[PDB]
Formats: sequence, structure tokens, C-alpha cells
Amino acid sequence: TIPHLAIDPFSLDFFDDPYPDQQTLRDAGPVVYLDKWNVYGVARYAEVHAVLNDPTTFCSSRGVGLSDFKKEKPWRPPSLILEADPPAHTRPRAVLSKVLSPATMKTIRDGFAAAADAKVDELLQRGCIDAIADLAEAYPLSVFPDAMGLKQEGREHLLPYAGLVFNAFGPPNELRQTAIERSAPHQAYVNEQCQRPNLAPGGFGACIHAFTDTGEITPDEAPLLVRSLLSAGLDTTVNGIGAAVYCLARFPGELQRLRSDPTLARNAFEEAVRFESPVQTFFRTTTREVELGGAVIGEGEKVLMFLGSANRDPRRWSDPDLYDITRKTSGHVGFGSGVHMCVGQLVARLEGEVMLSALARKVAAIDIDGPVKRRFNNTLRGLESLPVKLTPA
Ligand code: HEM
Ligand SMILES: O=C(O)c1ccc(-c2cccnc2)cc1
Ligand SMILES: [Cl-]
Repeated sequence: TIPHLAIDPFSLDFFDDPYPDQQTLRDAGPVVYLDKWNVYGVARYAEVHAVLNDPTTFCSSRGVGLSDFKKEKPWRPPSLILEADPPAHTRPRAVLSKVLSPATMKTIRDGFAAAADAKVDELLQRGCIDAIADLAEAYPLSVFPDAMGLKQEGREHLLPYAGLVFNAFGPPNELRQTAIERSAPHQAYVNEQCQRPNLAPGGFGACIHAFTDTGEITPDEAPLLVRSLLSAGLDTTVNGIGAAVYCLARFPGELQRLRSDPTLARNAFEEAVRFESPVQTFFRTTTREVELGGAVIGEGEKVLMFLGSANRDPRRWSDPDLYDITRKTSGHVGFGSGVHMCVGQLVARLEGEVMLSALARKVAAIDIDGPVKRRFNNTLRGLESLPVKLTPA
């Protein structure tokens, strides 16, 4: 009934060009079995959406990586939000929602936009830059650690820690095992910055600790929720902004449309999230026997959701492989769907919008002018190096 495939979706060959293998996974059937790792897979939009939206059957508290927390010890104490199910999930989620709220966005927007305009002006003075290190990484580094309230010393640990977190959702391949081998100094730094005295007043970290007296979370929960933001909030935006710039570099017609109407910036970023799907994959674990797209999956089974494949499924999308900045993107699953849908999506969209607005207003052309190098990670899709010449408007 269920087709068995030997595709390794965590192999470097797959990361280097996932699209043929993703079509193979979709067209093999609504549910496949991946013999390489002994997990079920779903790569069509319909089944990915269905799994995301049934958290009771497809739970998160046994881990959203390959490892089953019921069988192995997690590599660090479990997340109180990403790796929790309702009802334990509900109040931590409510707190991060209020911390990363519309009102917080209103407080930080003008500074985030100024930093974006400043970065693009700086990059235009150089002309030839690396859109990864010099833009996708430098811009989030210039705003997010400060918005968290982190001290200056030690910020060089943040991207390495994120790379570790995202590799650790994967199977025990060399990417994962190498990351864990090198983890100890990054864990030590991060865990220390999560304590209330180390988080500057008014930042996201202090706000989490401020919410510990409402009955939603206790003081001893606040450090691990700060940990959630220090795990998630930087490398995601690096690869979302990188995705958008790479799209604009490859599709000059869409850069030209964005220049002519800079208010398309927010949707241009959203389409880049659909088109590249920088967060590629998450797992769930079945809590019972279940029928999904005609197949029967037993209890205690890992299910791998291919978010990026779902976002290119022609059963759901017209011209899925076209970057279209005026596409109706609502319903894409690049930020998830349902009770765990990205609680940081307003930060992500703010950063992406203000960066693409700065490009739309200041840049006439983005031309790749050097070798493109991909960055390999078990969960994140994105580039290591993207050499571009920026032409000023
Ligand atoms: C382009 C950028 C981003 C993308 C594509 C993205 C993608 C996602 C996805 C797919 C999920 C669902 C996980 C699941 O269902 O198991 C998620 C959840 C989450 N994201 Fe993001 N994310 C981004 C940015 C951010 C940022 C900037 C932050 C923090 C400031 C953040 C914090 C979180 C948290 C805390 C969760 C867990 C929510 C929950 O379990 O209820 N994310 N994200
Ligand atoms: O440590 C955590 O709780 C945590 C770690 C990573 C994420 C995450 C992953 C992908 C996109 N957005 C957020 C979320 C939460
Ligand atoms: Cl840690």
C-alpha cells in the first residue's frame, strides 16, 4: 500500500537540489515510507496541512526532529513551546505571542527600518558584496540581539548555536553529530544570557521574565522561553532574507516590479518564504493508529512533513516554481499551520519587509557576480555565499 523510497532527504545531494526528489516524493503517493531513516513522509500540500492541523494525533512533545523523546534523551532540555502539546503548550505560547505582539512591532519598527536603510546605503558604497555575510547575516545581527536585550560580548555564539539547534532536529548524520560535538561553549553562553539579570530592560528577554507573575508562566520557565527566541529568532531571518535576495537576484523582472511599487515588499518577502521555504522540514509523532491519505500509520511513528515540497505542490499552486511577488500566498505552510504556527512571524515579516523596502527604494539591479555556495543544514535551506553587485538607483 505505502511506497518505500530510498531517498535520503538529509543528504548533501538532496540539499544541493531537492526539487526532483520532492516531486518524486509527492508523486509516489500521499504517504511514503523512507527506508533510510524508518519514518513516514508526507510531501503534498493536502497531507502536510492535515498533519499540522491535528496536534492530538500528530504530537510535538515526543520531539519535532527525528529523535523520539519517548525512546532517547533530548540533546538539551525540551522546549516549553515547540516541543510541547496542548494544554502545556498553551500558556507559554500565549506569553510569546504577547511578547512578540503588534504593539512590540510598533515599538521597534522605526529602528528596524532605519537599520535596513543604513545597511543598504553602506552596501551600495561597496558595490560588490556577499549578500549572505554582508546583508542576510549582518542586518539581523544589527537589530535582533539588541531587540532581545543581549549584551555585546559573546554574540558570535548566536549563529553557531542556531546552526546546532537546526542540525539537531535532523537524523544522526555527520552534520548533526559534528554540531553536537562542538556545542558546549555555545550552550553555555546561551543558557547564561537567558537569566533575568543578563537581559536589558525593555527587550524581548526582559519582557518574557516580566510575564512570570500573571499565572501564565512561572519564573523558572522564563529562561527556557528566552532560550526559544535565542534558538529561533536569528537564523530563521538570515535564511528568509537570504531567500528573498536570492529570488530578486535570479528574477530581475520581479525586482523591477518591486522597485515600481515598494509597498509590494511585504508580499515579496512572503512569496520568498513560500518559494524557498527556508524552514524545510519538521516531524511529528503519532499518538495512535491513524489513517492519513488512505494509508494506516501505527502509534508511536515519526512523520516527516516536507514544508517546502508542500509549498511547491502543483495540486495546490499555479506555476509553483515561479517567484511571483503579487501571488496570493495565503495558505502557504512556510511558517507552519495551526497551533504551533510561527509565533515569531511578525518579527520575521517586519525584518523582511523593511529590508526589501530599502532595496526597492535604493537599488536598481542585483547581479550575481561570483560563485554561489550553498550552506548545508538538516532543517534550514539557504546559501553560504551569494556574491552580488548592487547598482544604485
Ligand atoms: C522567515 C522566518 C521564519 C520562518 C520561515 C519560520 C518557520 C516556522 C515554522 C514552520 C514553525 C512551526 C514549527 C512546528 O509546527 O513544529 C515555527 C514556529 C516557531 N517559530 Fe518561527 N519561523 C521564522 C521566524 C521566527 C522568528 C523570527 C522567531 C522569533 C523571534 C520564531 C520563533 C518561533 C517559535 C517560538 C515557534 C514555536 C511556536 C509554537 O510551537 O507554538 N520564528 N516557525
Ligand atoms: O527552542 C525552541 O523553543 C525553538 C527552536 C526553534 C524554533 C523554530 C524553528 C523554525 C522556525 N521558527 C522557529 C522554535 C522554537
Ligand atoms: Cl542550550
